[PDB]
Amino acid sequence: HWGYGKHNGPEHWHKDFPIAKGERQSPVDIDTHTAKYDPSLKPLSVSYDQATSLRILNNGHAFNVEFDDSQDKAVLKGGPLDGTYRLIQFHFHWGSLDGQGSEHTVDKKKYAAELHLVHWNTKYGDFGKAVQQPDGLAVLGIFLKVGSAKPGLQKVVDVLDSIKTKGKSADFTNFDPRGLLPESLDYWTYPGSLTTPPLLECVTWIVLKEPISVSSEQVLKFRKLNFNGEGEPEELMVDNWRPAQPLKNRQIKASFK
Ligand SMILES: [Zn+2]
Repeated sequence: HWGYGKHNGPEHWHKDFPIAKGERQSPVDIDTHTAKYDPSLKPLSVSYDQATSLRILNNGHAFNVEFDDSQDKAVLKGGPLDGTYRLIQFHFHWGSLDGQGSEHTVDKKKYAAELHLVHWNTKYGDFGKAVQQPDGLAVLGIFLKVGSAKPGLQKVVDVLDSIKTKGKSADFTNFDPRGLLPESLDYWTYPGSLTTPPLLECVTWIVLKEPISVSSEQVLKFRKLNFNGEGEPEELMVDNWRPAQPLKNRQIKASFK
């Protein structure tokens, strides 16, 4: 019964998921001055031209746009990664106000929201096996600021009315995730975890330096979603973010000077 409320939020998760207090938890604050430039880091290869979106789902903590990951259709490679990671889903974390919502922070600065494009390492055969491995997942994190609209986001915003409550899904074919990427692929990278239970320490995080901008109307639509099921008391889906966790024995690396 975990969530983001006063009684079941991030500070409680450790009781069911003791790894919450582990050595490689996410998100973290990215201290830009102490991140180390690593000239051996390769450019990222984001290959989304053949992506096949299938569906959008309200799972009670966020909404997931899911992809066909039964073939190498939309993959991430390069950067800090060895091998090929397949896109399975993306989702967002966002705030009740424009000054909070991101999970990662940059020099303690919070963004309005954060996009997570979740990929799994094909050497493990499926997502459920991958999350059990220290190099199982690669998550591309992209910050959202409020400003101009993002045209490439609008098709997501428009279907949200159909998935207002927990457990609702809708067909969501022919969505191109390239429309959510900033111009630059400069990034920070560190080893971490899923930011929701089960909090498994299986993620190579790749956090892009450059945010995307979305409009006030687009983020407002995110905030009209519900954490609850239809016919249950209405609780707006807002502030579905975990705060920064201790860095512990980790160094954040930068692809750029
Ligand atoms: Zn996430």
